[PDB]
Order: sequence, then C-alpha cells, then structure tokens
Amino acid sequence: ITLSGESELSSDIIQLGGQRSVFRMEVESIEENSDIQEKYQTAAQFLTQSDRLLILSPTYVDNLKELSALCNFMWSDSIVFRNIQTTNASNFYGKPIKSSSKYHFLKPGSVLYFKQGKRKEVEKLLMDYTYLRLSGYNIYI
RNA sequence: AUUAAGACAUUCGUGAGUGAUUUAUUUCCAUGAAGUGGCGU
Repeated sequence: ITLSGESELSSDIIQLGGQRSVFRMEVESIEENSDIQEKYQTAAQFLTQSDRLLILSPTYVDNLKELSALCNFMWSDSIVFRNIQTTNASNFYGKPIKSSSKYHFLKPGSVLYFKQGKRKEVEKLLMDYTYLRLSGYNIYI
C-alpha cells in the first residue's frame, strides 16, 4: 500500500468479506523511495519470456477483439467481477447495491502471444486503464 | 463497509415385535442269607 498525509495504519483484527472472515493484519514499513509496482514485477521476474505477456492479475479490456487482433494466441481464461457499490452517505445496513455490470477479466496465469513487434501496442492497450492498474488490476510481466 | 449481513443439520421417533433351555436317555449292571456242627468207641 501507498499512503499520503500519513495515517498510521495500525495492526488490528480486520474483515475481508464473507460470513465474518477474520484476518490478522501486520503492517510492515518499507523504504519510501520505492514504488511497489516494480517490487511486484521483481517478484515475478522469474517467469518472463520474450515472446509472452504473462497475466499476473485479472486483466480487463473493453474490446477483446482488438487484443485478439494484436496477438498470435490467447492462452487465457475468464474470471467474473462484481463489486459492492457504496458511497460515503450510504445505508451500510441494508441490501448492498452491487455493481451495475458483471465484468469479465482474464485469469492470473493467462498468456498473450503477440506477433512480431506490436508488444508496445498491447502494453499501451493494457495500461490505458489507470484506475484498474492503481487498484491492483491489469498487472503483467 | 469489502458479490456483504442474518440462520445450532434441526423437529418428530422405546432396539422393538415373534420365540418354554427344550429334545433323546431305565440308577442300572455283577452278586447264593449263606457256612460249619461239637461233645463220652
């Protein structure tokens, strides 16, 4: 996590969804001169091949036809996404308004086999969603 | 505030009903209530 206007995220007992699921949160501080993205990619470096694009986190594309047109193969799988939509001034104690759309993301482990060149083009297509990339989605190696 | 929250695998339910420890088997086999007379040729 990256936090600004420092709020000291303390260790405590948390909930991570699903019939009162309890987890022990341990908060460890790391050097501030470090972005977490290339830390994750350094962890994933041992799975890289020049001809591939390993999908590390679920990846959403508004048009999979374009992505198919930019590759020789899509050795991929489908995952489903539906989010609980709640604002600040929300009930929090009633029926939860779940996401208006079920979204189909790729599966971690999917590989996109691009053609000659066009790797930068598929990278640009994948990275155009910045909210998703910041949230932890559409991460590849 | 997170495809969340809430929910005892629980209620009812006799290990119970039918059923002789009964059938077959000689307390029997062998066996003398018997032996001897004694006293003065």
